[PDB]
Amino acid sequence: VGFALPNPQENLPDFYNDWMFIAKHLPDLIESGQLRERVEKLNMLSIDHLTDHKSQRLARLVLGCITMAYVWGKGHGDVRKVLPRNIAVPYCQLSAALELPPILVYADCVLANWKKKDPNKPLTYENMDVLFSFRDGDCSKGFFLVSLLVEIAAASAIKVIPTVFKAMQMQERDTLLKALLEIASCLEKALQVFHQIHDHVNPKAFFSVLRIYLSGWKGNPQLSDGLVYEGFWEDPKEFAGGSAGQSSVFQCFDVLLGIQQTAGGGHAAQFLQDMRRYMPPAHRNFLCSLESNPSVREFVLSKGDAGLREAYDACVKALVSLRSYHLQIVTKYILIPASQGTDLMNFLKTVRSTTEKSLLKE
Ligand code: HEM
Ligand SMILES: Clc1cccc(-c2c[nH]cn2)c1
Ligand SMILES: Clc1cccc(-c2c[nH]cn2)c1
Ligand SMILES: Clc1cccc(-c2c[nH]cn2)c1
Ligand SMILES: Clc1cccc(-c2c[nH]cn2)c1
Repeated sequence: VGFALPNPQENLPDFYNDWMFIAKHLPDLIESGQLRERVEKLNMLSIDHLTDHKSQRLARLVLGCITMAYVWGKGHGDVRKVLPRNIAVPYCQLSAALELPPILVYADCVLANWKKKDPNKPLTYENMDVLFSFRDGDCSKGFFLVSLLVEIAAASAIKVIPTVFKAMQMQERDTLLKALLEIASCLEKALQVFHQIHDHVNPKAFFSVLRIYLSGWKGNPQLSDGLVYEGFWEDPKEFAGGSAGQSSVFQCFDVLLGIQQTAGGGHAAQFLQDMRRYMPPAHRNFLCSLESNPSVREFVLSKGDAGLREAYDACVKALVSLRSYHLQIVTKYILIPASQGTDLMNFLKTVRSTTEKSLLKE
């Protein structure tokens, strides 16, 4: 599963039944309007009964989903600017322990938010489920699981990243070449999986229901100063909503290939750098370690080796195809439904253009 939390935990200790009940019933609790009441009446539950990483991750997912639902409600503008103490304090304490900002992140609602139906059959969409959804019909299963499946497909390449760096230091030309071609292959497979967005996510539902609950409170006019995590911090805090930008897997190929997505002070680089603060510390460390290694790009550029250049450009091109396909996705799932905005398209186009500018041959 690469950087997905392998076999996520589904159930918390019974001590947390009141949390788990709210998170399991978000669609009708939000629908009826009883969600904010059930949060406001929660006892303050200590996080000390969360005894292992898996349970903490489940608990962070549970509380993150509750928090998104509490802040946004039905998503029609009646927001809550203060997260009640009895959830904000354990959420922030747990988030501090996991080193993640106390907002729902990609690693919660994708990497930790899934199960196999049949434990004894492969990781296919058909054999999988999400643990939590926000609203009936929000297509959170399709959106989260397809993101997960694209991540798993790409994560197969992570197995090969050590090969790349050791082939470079041991000067193993053929090993470096087959490694780069295998990475390109995984990125190409990831693109095919990517097409399953159309199979399982309806554009209307995503844009008008799901997107609401992934929104954050950074630069957000509805929560202009952030969210007050009551009884934990006195002043409100701004945190970005969930993004696949927060997947180290989806940032690591740019780092690997010396595509400097995070270089400079432009907004695209700043965003992608910022999104690393929402990755699990191990994931963020993986990226930093790649950034410290010798440049694969420079290696390939210095060898006067057309096969090596070809293998490198196959990786770069597969990244370009993913981002071009993704731009089509964004057109269909955001731009079109929004006309029923351009800062967004310019971000993705900037990132794609940085990608294609790294091609060795035009
Ligand atoms: C309904 C389907 C999708 C929509 C509407 C969508 C939308 C967006 C948006 C609005 C952004 C800008 C940054 C942000 O706001 O988070 C973005 C960036 C990004 N998305 Fe998606 N996305 C979708 C599916 C996916 C999937 C399945 C993946 C995983 C392969 C993905 C990977 C990324 C990545 C890695 C970025 C960062 C920019 C980049 O690396 O090119 N997106 N997407
Ligand atoms: Cl609890 C927690 C976990 C991770 C990051 C932060 C944070 C960063 N900046 C302000 N708060 C807070
Ligand atoms: Cl308050 C708090 C708790 C845990 C981690 C951090 C953090 C990470 N980076 C900057 N601050 C902050
Ligand atoms: Cl939180 C979350 C979960 C799955 C995918 C995304 C995403 C895709 N593109 C931008 N964000 C965000
Ligand atoms: Cl599988 C994969 C690996 C790296 C980046 C992307 C991607 C998709 N859309 C924007 N970036 C997808």
